Amino acid sequence: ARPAKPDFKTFPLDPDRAVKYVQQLCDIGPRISGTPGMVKQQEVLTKHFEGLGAKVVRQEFKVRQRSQRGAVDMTNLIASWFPDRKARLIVCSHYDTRPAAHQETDTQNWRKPFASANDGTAGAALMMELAHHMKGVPSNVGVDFVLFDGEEYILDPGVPGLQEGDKYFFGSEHFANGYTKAKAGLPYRYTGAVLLDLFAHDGARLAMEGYSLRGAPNLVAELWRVAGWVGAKSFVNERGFDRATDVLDDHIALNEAGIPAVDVIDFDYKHWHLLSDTPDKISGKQMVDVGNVLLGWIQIQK
Ligand SMILES: [Cl-]
Ligand SMILES: [Cl-]
Ligand SMILES: [Cl-]
Ligand SMILES: [Zn+2]
Repeated sequence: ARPAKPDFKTFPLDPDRAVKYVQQLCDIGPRISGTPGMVKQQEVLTKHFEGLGAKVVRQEFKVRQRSQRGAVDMTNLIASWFPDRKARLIVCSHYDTRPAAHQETDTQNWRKPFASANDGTAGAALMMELAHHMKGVPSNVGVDFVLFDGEEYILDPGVPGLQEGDKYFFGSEHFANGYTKAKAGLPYRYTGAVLLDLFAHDGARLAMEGYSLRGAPNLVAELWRVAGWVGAKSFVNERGFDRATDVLDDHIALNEAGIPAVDVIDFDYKHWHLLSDTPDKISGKQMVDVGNVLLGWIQIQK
């Protein structure tokens, strides 16, 4: 041997394989909280992550959704990489699917299966792709892939203005509360989290929403800086979306627990909560770009 910007590289993420994982998860059928499709998804993901070197842990809990009396079983899944680390990052996504495509204006269409391809599913699929590479990634931080159950187990969507409807965010609230309770006894701390939501469509506009900006200014700066360096053109230095300036999502509970957390989202996704939110709406190149931004963010941590 002889001797030969923060140091990081892109990885050979496979865009076709990433889309195939979206298709595979959607081919389960709906993965509504508390259903056999969700159980099947958990098995698929657990086997995939373990086979690529991650340690997989379940966070099992029960809740009562507002419109129901029965309890629903919920399970967050955590696939952990690099255990011997005092600082850990989170890459997260929900993975339950909404019971109905509630943006359909013909309510008969609320009785049809909602595939939710770009909504939770694509984040899980990007984690499946990233898992092929993680054991080859140099990282000064731990990395936990966290899949939240029960983000939108919405059986009653309410009436806009008149009724709030069902509750969101069971899984992220459970995870964040568990961290708050355990933190003083843990040998690590979570120093940042990136939530992936509505991010994988062709030409996505991944803009800056307010809870992310307020909760995690340096995380936003690092992620968008990495995006500039890797050429991920979807990450734009602009505020908000047509649909909303500030977006409630799974990152709220994380920020409230003191974990800076950014939502990587295009809330103007045109197939949001429509039956047309299907795997053909996913861009493999967009998935690869977001994956490379996440891996660059991981690698630049001191
Ligand atoms: Cl390690
Ligand atoms: Cl909706
Ligand atoms: Cl920050
Ligand atoms: Zn949704």
